Amino acid sequence: TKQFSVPNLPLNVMSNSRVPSLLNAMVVSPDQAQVVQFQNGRCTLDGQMLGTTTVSASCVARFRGKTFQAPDNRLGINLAEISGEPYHAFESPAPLGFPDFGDGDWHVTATKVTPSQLEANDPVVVGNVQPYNPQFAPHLGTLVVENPTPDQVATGTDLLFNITWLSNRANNRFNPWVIPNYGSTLTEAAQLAPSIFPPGFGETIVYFNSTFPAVGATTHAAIPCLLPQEFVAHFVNEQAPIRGEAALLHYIDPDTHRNLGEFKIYPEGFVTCVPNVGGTGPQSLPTNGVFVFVSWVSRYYQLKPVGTAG
Amino acid sequence: TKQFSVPNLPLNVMSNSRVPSLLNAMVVSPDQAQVVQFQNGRCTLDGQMLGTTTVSASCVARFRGKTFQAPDNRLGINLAEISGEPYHAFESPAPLGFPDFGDGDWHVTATKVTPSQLEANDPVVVGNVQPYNPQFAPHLGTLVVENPTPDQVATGTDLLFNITWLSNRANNRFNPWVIPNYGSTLTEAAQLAPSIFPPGFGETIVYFNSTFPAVGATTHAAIPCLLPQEFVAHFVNEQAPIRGEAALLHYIDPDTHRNLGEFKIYPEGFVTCVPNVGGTGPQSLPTNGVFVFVSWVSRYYQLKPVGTAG
Ligand SMILES: [Mg+2]
Ligand SMILES: [Mg+2]
Repeated sequence: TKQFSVPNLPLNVMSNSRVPSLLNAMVVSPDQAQVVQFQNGRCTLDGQMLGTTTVSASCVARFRGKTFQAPDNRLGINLAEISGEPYHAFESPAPLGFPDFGDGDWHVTATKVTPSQLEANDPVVVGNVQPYNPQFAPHLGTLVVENPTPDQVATGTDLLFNITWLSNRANNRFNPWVIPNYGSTLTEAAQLAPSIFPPGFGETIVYFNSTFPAVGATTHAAIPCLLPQEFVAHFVNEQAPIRGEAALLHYIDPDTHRNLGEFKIYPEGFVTCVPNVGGTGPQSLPTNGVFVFVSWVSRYYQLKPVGTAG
Repeated sequence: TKQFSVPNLPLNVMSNSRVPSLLNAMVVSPDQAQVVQFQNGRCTLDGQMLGTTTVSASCVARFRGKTFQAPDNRLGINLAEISGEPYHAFESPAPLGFPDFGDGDWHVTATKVTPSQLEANDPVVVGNVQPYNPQFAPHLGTLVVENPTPDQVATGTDLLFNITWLSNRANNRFNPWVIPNYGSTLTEAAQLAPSIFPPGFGETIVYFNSTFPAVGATTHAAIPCLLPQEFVAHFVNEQAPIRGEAALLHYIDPDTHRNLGEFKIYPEGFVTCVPNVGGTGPQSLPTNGVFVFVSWVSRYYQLKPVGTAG
């Protein structure tokens, strides 16, 4: 009897579910239909998180671990959960909130997190992680920070990492759709979030974009996700049972209360629309509108085209 | 008719409202009754944000601005909203989410956020901000980054700042209770969030702590706030009208479903308890509990003592 709903927050005050950044656009990208299989920002409408998705905004694209010495003054990290609690293999693709970009270097800023180690001195370690590296092994709980500054960190130092920025590999552009390779030890419990395939009825997936310091990107500094983090947090909180084949949303201009566009959000946890032919679809709408639940609908409910025709 | 409620997320998956960090403790601190007047994490039960509080988790203690050249290779920043929207004086204490730590140096890591400036090259600028500096003028929209690296940043470059860590002033310890001096030009619309005075009936204010890289702190690397960010996001979303003098919450083991403690959350937007005398109050309780609304109550409802005797 718990009815379903979405947070009624304006889009442009909601946040990405794959980087800790404000949302400032929504787009569609039908043509370049490469695999859609993000591991963060994944949640069912009844509030089950998938892949590495956490409910915790402050964990999105953060990783934590203890240091050990690797060959050639590389700084090995034994991952734990950001909460500090241990990370064990064979249960999830990677720790909760672990970043899901596989196509470029991560330039990272870490601090120490042990209170005893925080009463004096500089707590910062900086470096970069290469998800294409052979020693990148997040499912089994270990990765390698190339080029650490400082060059020598004591073993067993507890470090919390942020992604300061992302950069392309040499002579490629950084594709933020591409998820990492988590390892080859994939148990059924630890399975990746499934890929999402195009929905039919002339619908196309809607991505919520963020401007983010992603250098040399295929998208010009824009990180897409399928769900605002606030939606994830909302579904996990509400646990509203699924009572239909999809959920029709209206994107409302909040003051004038007029309908700016029709969307469907599917039980698997992704949004779609029908773009007005030959136009940008939802991207031309004001980013200060609000999403409201209208009703459950069937998969074949036909959406009115959204946007202008170019 | 919209009934009041709190997010029913376990405390240790919710986040700080004054730094972007996971919560990992709740404490009381009666005796050292320094003024309680945080500007972030302030929100009424019917969802009116106060001081500099934003709803956007990814804006908590982040600031944005455009560079100009100040004397002696200092880096001046003309503040804007993190969204990019211009910041004007006389309306708010400071931009939304602006950090409210006055008692220590902020060591900051910024990136360029202009997409054209992110097709190539390193986009990082680091430095430190000194709230006690005479050029620290956040209400009027300007501050200075001391010791920038790089030393010369082109004028008018758009930079998004994070606080990597906080450090004490020399010969002092860093008190995270201390809010900045925002300026002298403080109009009525731009008034600070009021300070909170202890509530009577043997009650004391409950603080939600995070471990955070705050070096040399008076609290051993712990940042307190009055409300989890998720609460703020919840009250703003719900807009449930105030229908009593206080709201009684139970803190529930979400397994056993048993009552771990009684709390009141007041309309002005803070939580209290009655510590069992001679103990830490709520600090001994497990941190995986969940808050649930029971009923509105009057101010003189007497809470059962929380915690052990010590
Ligand atoms: Mg899992
Ligand atoms: Mg204001």
